[PDB]
Amino acid sequence: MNRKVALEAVRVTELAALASWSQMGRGDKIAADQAAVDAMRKALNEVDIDGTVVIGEGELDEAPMLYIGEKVGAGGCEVDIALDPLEGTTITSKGGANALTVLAMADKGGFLNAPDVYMQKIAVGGINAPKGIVDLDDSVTNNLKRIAEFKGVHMSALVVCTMDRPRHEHIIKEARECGARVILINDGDVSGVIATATENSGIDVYIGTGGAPEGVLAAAALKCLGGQMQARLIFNDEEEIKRAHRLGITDLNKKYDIDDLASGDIVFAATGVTDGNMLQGVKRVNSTRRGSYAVTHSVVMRSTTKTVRHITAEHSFDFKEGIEKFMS
Amino acid sequence: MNRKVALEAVRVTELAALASWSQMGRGDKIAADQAAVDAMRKALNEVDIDGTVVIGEGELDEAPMLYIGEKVGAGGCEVDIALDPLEGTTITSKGGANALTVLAMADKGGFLNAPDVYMQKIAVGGINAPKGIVDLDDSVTNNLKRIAEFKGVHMSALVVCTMDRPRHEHIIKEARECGARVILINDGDVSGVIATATENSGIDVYIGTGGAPEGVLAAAALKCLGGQMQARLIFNDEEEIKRAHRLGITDLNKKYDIDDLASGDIVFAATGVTDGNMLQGVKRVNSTRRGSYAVTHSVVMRSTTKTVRHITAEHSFDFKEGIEKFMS
Amino acid sequence: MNRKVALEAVRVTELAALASWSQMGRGDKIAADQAAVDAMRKALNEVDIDGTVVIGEGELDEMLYIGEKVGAGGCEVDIALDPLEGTTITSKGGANALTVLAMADKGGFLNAPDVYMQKIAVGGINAPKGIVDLDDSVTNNLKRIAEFKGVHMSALVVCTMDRPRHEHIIKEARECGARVILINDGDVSGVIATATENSGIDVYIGTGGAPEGVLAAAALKCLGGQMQARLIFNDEEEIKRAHRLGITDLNKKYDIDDLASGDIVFAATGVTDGNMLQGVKRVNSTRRGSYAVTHSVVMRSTTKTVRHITAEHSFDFKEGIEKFMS
Amino acid sequence: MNRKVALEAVRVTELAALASWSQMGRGDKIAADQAAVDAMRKALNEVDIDGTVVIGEGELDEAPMLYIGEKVGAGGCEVDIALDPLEGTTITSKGGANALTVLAMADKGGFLNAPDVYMQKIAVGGINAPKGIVDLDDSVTNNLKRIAEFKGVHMSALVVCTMDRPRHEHIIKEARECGARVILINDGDVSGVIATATENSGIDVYIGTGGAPEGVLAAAALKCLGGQMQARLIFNDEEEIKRAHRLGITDLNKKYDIDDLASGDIVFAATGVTDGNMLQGVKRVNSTRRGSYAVTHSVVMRSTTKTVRHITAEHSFDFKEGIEKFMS
Ligand SMILES: [Mn+2]
Ligand SMILES: [Mn+2]
Ligand SMILES: [Mn+2]
Ligand SMILES: [Mn+2]
Repeated sequence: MNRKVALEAVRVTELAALASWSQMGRGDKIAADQAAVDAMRKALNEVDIDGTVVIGEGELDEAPMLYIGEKVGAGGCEVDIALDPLEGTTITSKGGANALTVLAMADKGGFLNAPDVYMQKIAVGGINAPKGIVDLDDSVTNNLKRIAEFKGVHMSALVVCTMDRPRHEHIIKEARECGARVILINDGDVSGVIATATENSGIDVYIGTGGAPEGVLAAAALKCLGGQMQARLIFNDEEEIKRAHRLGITDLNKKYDIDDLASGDIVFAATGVTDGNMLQGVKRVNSTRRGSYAVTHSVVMRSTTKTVRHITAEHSFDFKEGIEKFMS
Repeated sequence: MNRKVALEAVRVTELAALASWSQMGRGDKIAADQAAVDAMRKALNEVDIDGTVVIGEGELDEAPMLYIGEKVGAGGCEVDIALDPLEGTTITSKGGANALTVLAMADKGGFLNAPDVYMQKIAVGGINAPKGIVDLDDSVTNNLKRIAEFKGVHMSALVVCTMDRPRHEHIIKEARECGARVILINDGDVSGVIATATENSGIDVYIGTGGAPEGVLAAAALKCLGGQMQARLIFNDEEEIKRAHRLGITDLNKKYDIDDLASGDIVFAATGVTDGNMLQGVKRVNSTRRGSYAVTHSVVMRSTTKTVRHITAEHSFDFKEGIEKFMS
Repeated sequence: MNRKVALEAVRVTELAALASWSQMGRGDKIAADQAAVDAMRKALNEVDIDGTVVIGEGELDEMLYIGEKVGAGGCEVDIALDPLEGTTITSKGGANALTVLAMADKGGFLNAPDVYMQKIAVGGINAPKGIVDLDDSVTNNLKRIAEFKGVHMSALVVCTMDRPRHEHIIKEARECGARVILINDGDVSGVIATATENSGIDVYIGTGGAPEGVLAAAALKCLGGQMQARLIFNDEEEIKRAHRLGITDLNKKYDIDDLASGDIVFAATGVTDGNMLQGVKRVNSTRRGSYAVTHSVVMRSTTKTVRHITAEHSFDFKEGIEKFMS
Repeated sequence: MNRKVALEAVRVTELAALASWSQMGRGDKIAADQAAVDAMRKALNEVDIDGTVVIGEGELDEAPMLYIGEKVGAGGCEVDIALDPLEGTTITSKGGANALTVLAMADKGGFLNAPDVYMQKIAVGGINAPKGIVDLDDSVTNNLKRIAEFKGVHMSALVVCTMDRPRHEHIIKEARECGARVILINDGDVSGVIATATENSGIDVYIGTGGAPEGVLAAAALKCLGGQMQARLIFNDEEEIKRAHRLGITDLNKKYDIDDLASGDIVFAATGVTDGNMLQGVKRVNSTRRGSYAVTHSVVMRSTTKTVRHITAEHSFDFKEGIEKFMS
């Protein structure tokens, strides 16, 4: 991968986020998703890569754009691409917290080619966190005890994040019984997982079941930021098992570590759509100095150098014109 | 009011927030409320005021502490006090957004003496916003057209905030049908209303029905920040109408403007408990330079001077002990 | 001291900074100093203390004089004062100009004459007494500081003032491998920077005013760190001042506890941008109109609580700026 | 110019800034300059451009690297390049304020090919400022009266920045006489001119004489941020006139508008070396999640889009190792 594509990825997530923000709070999940997909595809085809979508909007039969296997880019180094044009379509439609646009790139085969199934996840931040600090087969209590010891705090200081779902009741109960503080997000476990390794997020541990593509994207970010994560694909019927087999996955109970989900040279980029526990959302700003503009907040990182860049971008815009001029 | 009480009010809201934070994500709404009430009462009794609670936890037969009429303070200038020890008890218990501790002070009779009933609210920020820019008897569409013209933006740029409740469905649809973006909060319409006059909140208008004491608190802050707000009390049974009558209110459909809710010299102080659209919440911080500490984020403001102060406070704490050492 | 006075102090420094700022870059050192003094005295007299100025603008010509009684009535406090640390700074619009107030219980501050003072300072709550000492070599001081901070010598940033009298310090610190950065003026800011987050300054070594050293020590006692100071006597009459104040060990080395002891409150507000605080700025907004923004810090040694205050003060900049004077 | 080169320019300025920072406060302006030159040339040759140095380190007879005319880059779109490996070598050697590293790119002929001579400069920020607001032949007083009118402030509110030099005494005296506030910098009139269009700089106007290539670099930035500037080359001896003639300039008293200094599509990038009135300098940071790193603060901007990006970058480093490891 050319060093240039890292910083080019942030332009993609910025344009996707502005498109999504034009649909924020319009109550149309589909329109928000479509605005993001359009902008991200358009932006991607200007990046100097020979890219193949390995995680994206879905299979070609269900997704006309950014489908698994689609070729993207203007030509260049060959890369596998893990996309989320809009992480949080419902989030964005309701103006909720933790909506992001996400783009990750790897050398060929770098990402777990994961099906659209659920995935158990446990994640903690810290560059010094050793392999095995978290393990899905151990109890919540033991994982949290090891994490508290590694961070040098009493159990009661720990903030565990999980999604507000019935499937997480037991997690929430056990964590709380062993003394930790457990906070709940409505949607957005990409942001929720990455927040374990984000400065001043207030979140120490993520534990929960969510989308498998979302789990891989989070693992790419954690590979760059430092931390440990374990994941395990869940299968509820024969159709899901068939998706797995179609993507080359046959060990259905495998526990994946970070290196199994995203390996080698990884670039991760994200932009906030709404305010979240990882990134701030797009905002309209006035000024006589430069006129009105939209502000976006992004992060781009790469696993080889561990360099992390936080980017605040000012995009000229006349808010007397309709906001949907931010689309494509 | 002596100028000193303004800055002493932030110490009160800070201690209340740290006590509340020790209960964040513990799933105990009652214990979070009680930690906040205890810390706020203890800190209030060290403020050099002759204070009378006019907005508080409730009536004495239902609230043992910080009840309507309670005398508080170490002695000094006479003030009416509007309190919210924890705005967002459920929020705090679940670690959701927009939880605050709030303390406002006025000269005697400065706050609307309303019963604890629902209140229709409409609020916009801006020092130059004229009286009448918002009116509860006009349609959502006409209010929003006037706001869009005053702010100099297309209707689609406006971000209207309201709570995610069935009672707001009509508002949601109409705003969206006229072209605006409408974002939903799960709770905390104090922060929701104050966000309209808060820099970089990304919220332009609040329209919703919520608690009347919360409406008064938000109006006090807006009196200091600059903005317009109209309220109308709602009565759902004969006992609530009786409450109004015993307090001297017979015009049940009265539209209160910002000056009717909070008049004269007003001091307003608030500290974040969780991250919200007005203030950031408490965080645990490490440093070799000063050791570990909790950071609080507060605001204090005064209507006479319009001076606004944003306070970031570092409170030393050894997080090897239990977090509940932050309780008073 | 009541907890109330801590937060009242910051209002004092903010008002002094706004009045100083009205005179920033006007090339009138005297007018700056007078605007600052007027604002600070008027604000101090509304604070509920029986205050006594023990360190201030020492010559009456330069009205917050040694021994003056200030305050509206309350607990007895000694007041260590600088209405404007950097009169020349503010008048030139140079870096590191501050307004500063420290308070202690009676006798808490060193009673030092208006003489020069050798200083060495480092930040860090865990730094032990003896990490810095004015009789050890610059080299050995820096070796201990590098070890304490866990960095290579070459990473250390030493701050001193750009004066001939610091040539030897500068040479030796660079000889041993450290980076040495120079400030035009403002060794209050320069010393406190050693314990300020993101200042980029690890150590201060230099000679400056004794009052400024006491003020910096008061802040370091709240922020965490170590400092040593020694008074310098060039004239017979400076020695006589010292004798008049009960000092006969002229070569005494003062640790921080000797400079500022007991319960200490320290407050400062930036006038110009510097290595500890940001300076006052003019801001526009449709939302609240125009305002001046001040950046302040207030801290207390007993609790170690530190508050950073960003304050927005309404102002019509179509009117002359000197309406910010008291 | 491809959109990718904009964000690639920042990597160049960041690497030059890190290398300069390793020499900060070492009292060796030659060594600081050489570290910056080496790092900038090595980073530039990885940028996908066909570049020609029009403003650089010097003429080939005096500068072996980054000399006027040198071809640089890895190959790509053709660009003229205006370089300052280290703006403020003496600054950086003393750890003084306002040192920057600077890289700007334009379409061919975009920059004034300026000789190494002094240049009178006057500059003001603001997208609405009209050509003629500043003019070197009007008095300081009349320039300042127009700028006060344009900004809507009393003359006493204005802050004029200039360098502390004898040649500027008349400026300083007249500006103070007409009522403005005049703040002085020891060095760094690239930063000082750009500060006029930087948010919260506190600097309204820059007036003074400095390096001509520095004037062109600042003009490039102002063309992206919005502002007006006028410049005039001045000549002290025959050698300096010859420097002008060698570059095709015989109209020695020409006044250059901002469009004469930098025109067309311009990308401008800069990174702080030391804290200054436009950018913060490099800092050493410790973290209990990421380890130690150096933080750089950069900006990159483009005149066609007016997009401005503020970039905070975290560069992994073990500070137990010698700081000279930042020289690449
Ligand atoms: Mn998606
Ligand atoms: Mn409450
Ligand atoms: Mn002084
Ligand atoms: Mn240079």
